[PDB]
Amino acid sequence: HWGYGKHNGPEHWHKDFPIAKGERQSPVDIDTHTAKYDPSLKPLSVSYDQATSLRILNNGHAFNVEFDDSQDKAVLKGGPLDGTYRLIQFHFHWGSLDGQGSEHTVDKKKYAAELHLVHWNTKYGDFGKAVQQPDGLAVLGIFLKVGSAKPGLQKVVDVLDSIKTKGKSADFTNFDPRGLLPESLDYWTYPGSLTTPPLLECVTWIVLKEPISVSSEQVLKFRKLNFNGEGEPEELMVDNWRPAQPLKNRQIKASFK
Ligand SMILES: Cc1ncc(-c2ccc(S(N)(=O)=O)cc2)o1
Ligand SMILES: Cc1ncc(-c2ccc(S(N)(=O)=O)cc2)o1
Ligand SMILES: [Zn+2]
Repeated sequence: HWGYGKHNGPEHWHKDFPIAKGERQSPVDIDTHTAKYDPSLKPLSVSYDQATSLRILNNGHAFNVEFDDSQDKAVLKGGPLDGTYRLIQFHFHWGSLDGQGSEHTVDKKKYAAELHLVHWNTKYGDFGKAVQQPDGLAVLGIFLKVGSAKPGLQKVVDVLDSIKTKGKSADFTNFDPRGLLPESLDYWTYPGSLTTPPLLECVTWIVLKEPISVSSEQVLKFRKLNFNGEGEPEELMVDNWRPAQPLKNRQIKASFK
């Protein structure tokens, strides 16, 4: 029953998920001047050449593009990470207006949307086991600003009408997530959590400094999705973002000077 409405939104989540008030919650504001350059941080290794997308699902909170993660086909390594993390899905969070929608903020700036590429640590064998571990997941976060279209996003945009409502899915094969990346892989990193219930504190966050540009028409199509199921009153899927949470006893590290 959690969601993003007045009656079930982020302010309510702690009542069923007490970890909502925990010590390593996400997202956070990235204060660029306080983040420390860490020269020991390695370049990120994004290896998506063998990615196998399978399906796109409206889950009532966002839409997930799901991948075959039964083998090491699309993996994230390097950066702050030890070992190999397999891509399981990506999704976005976005706003009702271009001035909001991102979960992380940068010097309090909100972007129009934020892409999360979710990966799990292969030493734990599957995703369900990984979320129970402090180093179980690595989520690569990428900001979206509104400007020029992102050509690699269009195949995603164009299928959304077929998954308008909660529980709908569609075949979504041969999608290359490399088309969603910016040019630079400079990043900030910090230990955090899932940003939706169950809010588990299992994520190494890697947030790219360079946003990608998407067109107004592209993001408008995100906003035509529904939180509700088919044959239910229409509630537009917008503002599905959690606001910044207290940093507490954490340091944000930068890969770049
Ligand atoms: C009107 C209404 N019926 C049930 C709920 C509700 C249930 C769980 C949550 S929570 N704590 O999971 O966010 C928030 C609200 O609201
Ligand atoms: C129970 C469950 N299965 C998958 C997830 C989940 C995955 C990523 C994120 S996020 N927004 O932190 O990338 C939030 C929740 O929740
Ligand atoms: Zn997310």
